[PDB]
Amino acid sequence: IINVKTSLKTIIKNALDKIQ
Repeated sequence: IINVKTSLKTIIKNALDKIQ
């Protein structure tokens, strides 16, 4: 199992954090 999906959401979070 590869939890890559959540790591991709981490990119979304890191991306959002730049705005917020």
